[PDB]
Amino acid sequence: PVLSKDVADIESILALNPRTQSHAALHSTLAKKLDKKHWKRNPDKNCFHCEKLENNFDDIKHTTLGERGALREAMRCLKCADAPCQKSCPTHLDIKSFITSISNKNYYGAAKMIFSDNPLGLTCGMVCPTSDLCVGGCNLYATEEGSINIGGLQQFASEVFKAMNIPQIRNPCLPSQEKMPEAYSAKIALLGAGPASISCASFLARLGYSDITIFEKQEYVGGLSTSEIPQFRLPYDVVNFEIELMKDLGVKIICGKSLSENEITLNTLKEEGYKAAFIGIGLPEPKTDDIFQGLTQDQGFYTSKDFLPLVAKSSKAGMCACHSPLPSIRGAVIVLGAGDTAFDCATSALRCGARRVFLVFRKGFVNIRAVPEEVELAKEEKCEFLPFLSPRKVIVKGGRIVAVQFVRTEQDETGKWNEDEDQIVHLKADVVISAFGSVLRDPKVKEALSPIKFNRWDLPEVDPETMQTSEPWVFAGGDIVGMANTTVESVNDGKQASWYIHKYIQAQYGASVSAKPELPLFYTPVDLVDISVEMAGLKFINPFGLASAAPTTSSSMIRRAFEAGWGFALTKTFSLDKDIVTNVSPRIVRGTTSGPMYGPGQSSFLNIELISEKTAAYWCQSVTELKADFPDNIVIASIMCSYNKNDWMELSRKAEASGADALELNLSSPHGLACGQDPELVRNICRWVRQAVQIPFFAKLTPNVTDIVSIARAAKEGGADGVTATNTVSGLMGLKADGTPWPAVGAGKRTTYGGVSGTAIRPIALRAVTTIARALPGFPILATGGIDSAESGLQFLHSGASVLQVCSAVQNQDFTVIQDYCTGLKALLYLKSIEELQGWDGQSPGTESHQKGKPVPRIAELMGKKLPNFGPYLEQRKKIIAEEKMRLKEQNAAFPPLERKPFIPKKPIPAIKDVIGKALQYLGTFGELSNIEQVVAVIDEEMCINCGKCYMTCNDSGYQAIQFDPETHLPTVTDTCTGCTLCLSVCPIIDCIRMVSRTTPYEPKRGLPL
Amino acid sequence: PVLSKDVADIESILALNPRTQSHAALHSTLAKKLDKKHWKRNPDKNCFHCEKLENNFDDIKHTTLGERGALREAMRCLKCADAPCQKSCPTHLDIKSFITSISNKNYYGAAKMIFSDNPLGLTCGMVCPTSDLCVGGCNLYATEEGSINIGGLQQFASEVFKAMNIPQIRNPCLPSQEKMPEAYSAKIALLGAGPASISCASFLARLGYSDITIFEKQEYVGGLSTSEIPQFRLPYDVVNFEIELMKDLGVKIICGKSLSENEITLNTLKEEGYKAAFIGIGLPEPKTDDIFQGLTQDQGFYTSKDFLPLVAKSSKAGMCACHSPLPSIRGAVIVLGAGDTAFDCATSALRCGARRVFLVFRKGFVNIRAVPEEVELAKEEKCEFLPFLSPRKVIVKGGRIVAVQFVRTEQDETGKWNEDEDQIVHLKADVVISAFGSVLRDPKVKEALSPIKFNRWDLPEVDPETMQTSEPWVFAGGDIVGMANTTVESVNDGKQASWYIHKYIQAQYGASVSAKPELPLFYTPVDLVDISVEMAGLKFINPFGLASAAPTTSSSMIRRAFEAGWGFALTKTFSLDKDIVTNVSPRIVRGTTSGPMYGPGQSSFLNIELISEKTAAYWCQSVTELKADFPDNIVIASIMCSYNKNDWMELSRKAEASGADALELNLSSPHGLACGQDPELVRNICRWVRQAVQIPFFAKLTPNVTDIVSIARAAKEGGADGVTATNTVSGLMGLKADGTPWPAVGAGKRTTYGGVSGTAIRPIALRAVTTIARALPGFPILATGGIDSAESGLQFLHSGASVLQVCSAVQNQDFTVIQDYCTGLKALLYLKSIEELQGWDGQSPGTESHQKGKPVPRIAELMGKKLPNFGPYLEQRKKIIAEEKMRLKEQNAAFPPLERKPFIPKKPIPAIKDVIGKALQYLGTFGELSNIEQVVAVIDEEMCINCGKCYMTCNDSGYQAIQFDPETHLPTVTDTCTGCTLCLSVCPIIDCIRMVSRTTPYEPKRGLPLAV
Ligand SMILES: Cc1c[nH]c(=O)[nH]c1=O
Ligand code: SF4
Ligand code: SF4
Repeated sequence: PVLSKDVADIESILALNPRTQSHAALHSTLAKKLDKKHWKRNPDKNCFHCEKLENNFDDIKHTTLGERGALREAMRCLKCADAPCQKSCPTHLDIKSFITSISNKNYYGAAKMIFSDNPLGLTCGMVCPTSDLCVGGCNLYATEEGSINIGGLQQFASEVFKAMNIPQIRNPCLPSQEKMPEAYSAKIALLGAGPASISCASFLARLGYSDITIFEKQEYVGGLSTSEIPQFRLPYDVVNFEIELMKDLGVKIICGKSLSENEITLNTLKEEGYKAAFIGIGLPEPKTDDIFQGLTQDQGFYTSKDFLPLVAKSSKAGMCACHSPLPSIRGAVIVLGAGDTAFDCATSALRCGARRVFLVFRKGFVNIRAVPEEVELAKEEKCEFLPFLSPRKVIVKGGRIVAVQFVRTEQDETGKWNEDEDQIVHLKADVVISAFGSVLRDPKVKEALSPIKFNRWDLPEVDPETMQTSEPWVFAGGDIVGMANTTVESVNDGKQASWYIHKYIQAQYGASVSAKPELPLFYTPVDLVDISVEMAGLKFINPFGLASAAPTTSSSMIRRAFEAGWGFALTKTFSLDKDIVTNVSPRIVRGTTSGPMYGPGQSSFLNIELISEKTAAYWCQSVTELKADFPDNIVIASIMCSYNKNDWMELSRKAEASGADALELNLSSPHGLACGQDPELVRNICRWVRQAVQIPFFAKLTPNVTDIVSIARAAKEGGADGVTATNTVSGLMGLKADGTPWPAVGAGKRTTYGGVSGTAIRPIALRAVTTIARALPGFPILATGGIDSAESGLQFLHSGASVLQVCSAVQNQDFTVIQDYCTGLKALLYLKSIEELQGWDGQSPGTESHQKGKPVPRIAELMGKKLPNFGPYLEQRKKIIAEEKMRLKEQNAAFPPLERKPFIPKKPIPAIKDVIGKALQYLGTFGELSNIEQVVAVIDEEMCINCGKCYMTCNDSGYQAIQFDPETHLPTVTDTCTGCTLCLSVCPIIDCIRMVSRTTPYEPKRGLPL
Repeated sequence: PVLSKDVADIESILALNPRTQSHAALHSTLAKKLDKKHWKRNPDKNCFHCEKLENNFDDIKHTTLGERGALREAMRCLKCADAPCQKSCPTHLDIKSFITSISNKNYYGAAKMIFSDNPLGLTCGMVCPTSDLCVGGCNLYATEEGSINIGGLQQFASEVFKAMNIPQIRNPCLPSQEKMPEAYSAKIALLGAGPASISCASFLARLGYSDITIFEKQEYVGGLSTSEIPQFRLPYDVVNFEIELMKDLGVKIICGKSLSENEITLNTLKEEGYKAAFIGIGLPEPKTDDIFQGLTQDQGFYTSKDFLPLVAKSSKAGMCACHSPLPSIRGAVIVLGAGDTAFDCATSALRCGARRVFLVFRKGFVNIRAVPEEVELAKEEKCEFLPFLSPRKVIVKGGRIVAVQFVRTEQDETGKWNEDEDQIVHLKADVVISAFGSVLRDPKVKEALSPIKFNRWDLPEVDPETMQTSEPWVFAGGDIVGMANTTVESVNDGKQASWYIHKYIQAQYGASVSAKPELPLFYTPVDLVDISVEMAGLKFINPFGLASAAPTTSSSMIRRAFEAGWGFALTKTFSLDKDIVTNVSPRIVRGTTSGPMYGPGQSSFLNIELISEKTAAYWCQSVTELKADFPDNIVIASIMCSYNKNDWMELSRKAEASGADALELNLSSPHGLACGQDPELVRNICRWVRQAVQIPFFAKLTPNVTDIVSIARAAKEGGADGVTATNTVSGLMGLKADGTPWPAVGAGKRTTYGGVSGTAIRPIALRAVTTIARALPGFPILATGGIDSAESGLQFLHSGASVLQVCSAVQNQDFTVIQDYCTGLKALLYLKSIEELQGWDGQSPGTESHQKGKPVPRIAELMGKKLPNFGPYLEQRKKIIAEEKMRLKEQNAAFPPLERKPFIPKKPIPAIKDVIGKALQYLGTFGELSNIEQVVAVIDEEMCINCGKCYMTCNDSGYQAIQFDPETHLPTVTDTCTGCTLCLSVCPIIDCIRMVSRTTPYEPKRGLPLAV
């Protein structure tokens, strides 16, 4: 047969494989119109009717992210200095830091940083109107691809943290409860269990107050987050999670207790001995219109205050166990108002079975004050919008509303809004919902706030800096104060109040507080994990250090690095005065190793830098100063001489006399040209230094060697106490199209070979560390080469390194990445002790079936029926889903536990010393690998996005083993798979393709039998 | 002094540098409300009134891309098989291939593929309502980050090609014009110079027809693209560009000639010997309403057909011989209708000075015709929308409009639309613009189409597959046929018609055509550039070939690669039968070298794969079959033995006997551990093979050696005819958090050291090629290691290699990348002959000041004033720009553009042999680098997006040399800069930072004085 031709059945599998075209393609406009419908993914501008949404409370947020999407978006963020997104966030979240943690896979560190400044971090990630807050300030707005999805990232890290089931702990910087001053046992009352009080109580408990009680009028907690924000934007279990974290600090909540005249008043709290009160009761009553007087729910009239709590009670499992069914709202629905409460009423009405929804507002579209992302949800669900209409009469016939009569409104040219009595609209409707906003009007409630001063709007007056009312022991915040519009601003109000309540209370007990406000951070048992390590007789407080590189150009930067938390630092390599060098410029350039991607996260750098231009005297004095001021931070002096015994002994003695904890010998000196490339040269250098000094020293090995183990062995034979693996990889980063290099020095555009650093050399450095650790068990290794996160650092520890040197990751960012690395490592260690989470990969949950970060409903009639998410298949999916939601109307939904129990560590948290070298057991020669335990690829069709990359890779780089369906664009791996794993490697969807154990007989294809 | 302590002035420059916090931050809600306005970038939802737009015709497209953004978005595209975006494109653009070209920086290749299927490719990139076309089918809709911006990428690549000023050429496959059959001289008439006829005429010219004339009624060309689509969505210079490309093919345009009775008719056309006619006149008349009868423009009434041409003549230089100012549209404007014409009327009325615009339509929001992107332009410019209103009466007082009276509409229970005579609106207005659509009404024009049949819709009937009317010689397409709603569908109508006009004409001359339509592609002189190369006596038709690797697992795969265009291929390395191997699985994994980015563009792979599992008999028979069928494609047999003279001589002789053009010796065999790591072993292996075979052979070198030049030298000394540099780099690609590796093999989850391939190892391979080329001048080198584009291929050729082997870029994609590589290399070479383009870097234009890929205005009052693009500074920028637009109305603004004259090569096009090794002159030792020719960084404040990364990097990795302003977030480089170049290397904006010569003395910072 013709071996080099595909037989017919492979020709058939290859039918959809890309081919070179030699001609333009002919397809009539009519045929194209018909075919368009088959592939359509997005809304059709020509479908006018609502999708069926009755009883469908699935998440409709455009911002929700899965891990794949969050990692992409977090790597996109520029992680800006003095970031305007944080300036534009009411709780001042350090967005740069938490997004850096997500990009580094440290979801715990991101959550800790979110919740440190916002105790409702998850709620706010889901609901913040970010376009009017943090995202409206984002610098990447100035790029075509646009601002960062900050809320979605916040939601994602916070959801992973919620899944970790880790409790909040008492501020570990506090003395124990019995040694707290009496002031902290002051009885504190908060009124209302909404965002403002939850935040205030949280921060007060962080400060150490131990007698905090929130009194809540209703039988549910969470305020509007629970009672009115729809489940399809804010799942109730988020609210319950955040309140659980609060209760970990000891805050008490008492339901069914009202601030009201014959119940709780400021006076009775005072006589009962309460020392401070926070008023966070919001705006409890609807804004009304006299034309609706006497209308009842039975006739079809609701305020938002009637309607949204009814829908919440039906759709939130355990919010209020008592449920009526979804209100019977079939028919045309009129929603009055253009604030964001109106838009939630409209989309909720659709879930009650509304036939059509009209939002009617009395001004124009330009005057809508709802945030665009709220408006877009009602728009895409095909609500109708009627501007310039003010209601006048509700027509009732047969006990039911049948119509509303409006008059047209208009502006003149003084901005006056007029009502034109001769211009009317008679709009038929079965249900009317007024969403004119909320007010405080209950006389018995206001009476209970006596004698605090109220303003013009009958709201309590506060000092906007302190949140104090006219009574110095009574504070107020959130909606009740009429400043905040949002959850995050209400949270911030309680935060702001908490510091001045603390000041007020301490003053009352005769104590002062800091003039600079100091609210504590958020803490969990993860933060107690010990990440110190001992190596070569040295104690490192954590295993992360600055490599000898641009970030250690000056000793003043090492100082700032130690202040930021770095465990150790190398000096820039320095030499004797006779060997002083002079740098050229340009000399450090971005890598081309991952294509024309600019900005954050460069995959490599190339440098043609030399050793330090600063003198040995500068560095030796600097080491003495640094060791004097930072005795617990390890300082390693990096030094270089030529192949000269007196020089190496002189310089190493000088660095030792300066107080360096250890030395690092830079073996890049030219004497095959480098000393580090010759085992005899390295051994001799190491013996010279070993004779000269008593302190530990480490040989820094170059990777540009045939056998790096032979260099490490020679260092160890010469008396080195360990090795640093590795320096940069020799390379040429690239050429412009005219042939000139980059970096190019001088008018001559000259260059020389540089060293490549960063994540592109990580595989080379990992291989070096592992080969050395296996060949020389127990020999200390300092790892360097592409370390940029706690989890990549843990790879090097697992590979045999004891400490972790960093350069490029700081060049890509700044010194504060150390806080990410330390919290990330603590979390990775803590999680190794949790039985319930062993299916995770470090901080990453097991990947569930998902599309656009939202889980695929587990319905029998969707599973395996070959329905991709486009065209007529997508309309069939929607119908199936819609039918299951109708069918679910009739059945009991379970309750979550009254409140969850955290996962308990089942062994002591591993120390760094427990993880070093643990991966070496899996390494071996090729002959130690089983060639009979083979795998094949299998594709989860529910996660596939139909791109055919697996198919193209298997076709032109594999075994032509995948069928790609010409109608559904769904791939199927067949029995000719050889498990090469290329299709998984190129698939855009994490864990859509999985390698599973091959169940069928596996025969190597020999082409022609031997 | 305390050396390790910042002095007060550095502490000051570091004031905004990030620091670890130990406490939560206290900021009042009121203080936050106040500060939010200082940083605000996007629109403020509390603003009910947007800046003056009078006389502002700057581009408002949200999809426009500069090079930085285009490269990022083109890299995001999955470049899908059988792609649904292409299915959803009416012209069937090969979107996968043109976006692949952009991502590889091959903008010529992208434009060629675009214009091959769509002669109005730049117009369409600008105006296609993609959410209802290609982008509506995009698979990345299923991701949170969403669908690809296909139209912007199409626009970007087409704009670059436009800037190259390269002409279209006559289809180079055709015989010379004198040898063309007489049928191709048939007189062809096209009526109307819009998208439909321009397309049809272009494709007919590609087919070889030499006598094509477009008769256009007006004194301007381009149809609605020119007369109505606003300049702030479609610049007229795009239309002029596409028509000049068509004129390159010899198509003739005659303006001021109408299809109409007593002028051009089908009868007069027939009588004058025209053999085919294409009707592309569009819908020339407005759809009218009786309530507007007698209303004239000076009372304030316009149809869209009156108003939009007025704005266009007044905003498009070069359109029209007469210049004119904008219409005087002051006061409140009512636009009637909700198709996209209405939305262009709304936004255009704002450019004319309207105080207020009302879009009033007779159905609801759910019924708006317009694509959402068109609607959003009006919405964001603060137009008001009034639904459910039907006009009933215009109120005229004092001889002009003062109001329009509407009645409310509603849809009855079934679905029919009623009018509520008693529910009225009296809406004050000064100007009314009806946008009810367009029709063909003129009886003089209809009568000139006698006797073709018309349908119910009063429009010419056509076979929708052929575009033929009832008259066999008359075709029609575009708006006139009533199917197309868009520019791209009208272009497609003309493209569809052109094949069947060709069939009809040929048959009239007694000739047949293929039953399979074969429209030619789009060609320029770039396509004639020769990219062949001779090396070691072998002739390569192009320098790109498949490395010995997974893409050459099977010889059937090589066959398909040669069919796709690949110049050469390696067999997977094979051996004698005694040495047969068996692979494990998993064995090839994605790289972690650039982070958790999945899908296209993996920066590396790692493999633990062995040599081929297929027998030497399979491979030798396959080489014979491949060389029999593909004699012009070079086939190199890659072979491996242990260190054994008889084995190497036997295996190389067997491969020679099978007809391999050459051999490649795989030196990975363990005898360091591998043969290729020892010069003496390599020299002996090459000696053995040289004694065994007469064909050329190449030693494949490993980069995992201290000194690769010594191995290369040993191979040369042993008799090798060249070297392949390099194989994969030894590595481990990483572990899971529980410590298990990936790949993980068997129950024990075991692994071994693997080989790293792909762009991550390109610096290593480039070093090896350059260092061998300098040590061994003229010794042939085959490069492998991260080659994934003509641009990167050219780097290796400049570095001394003659041919270019590829693996990982095909693993990342498929075999068709060869077409991108060849057109890319042709364009790179061609552009070296063009003096006018000396300042480009290859295919990249010199970067100019832009924000969001839109050029920043050149206004003295803006530049140097430290106005960044946010907060109150942005507001001041908008007021300055708006005041400058008022001044361009009130001054001498009118000069049509310089008409294009294509750049002419002013030196020979370099051949491959001319560029090989040209970079080597710039390489040397560090001691050859000047230390007086120092540089400093300087920042272009107009391109800065205020992220402060330059500042952070200089602070914590540099010399604390950048001031970062706390109010404007603008950076300034001070004189302490050392030119290290890190700030440029991390800046997200291409060429915002540039390194320039030091003007002041360069003093090395030494910390303490030297002392002796
Ligand atoms: C001195 C020196 C400069 N640059 C590097 O990458 N490594 C070194 O050791
Ligand atoms: S021509 Fe239009 S529809 Fe086709 S790919 Fe380009 S933008 Fe999309
Ligand atoms: S890195 Fe670039 S964009 Fe960012 S502040 Fe510096 S110059 Fe501006």
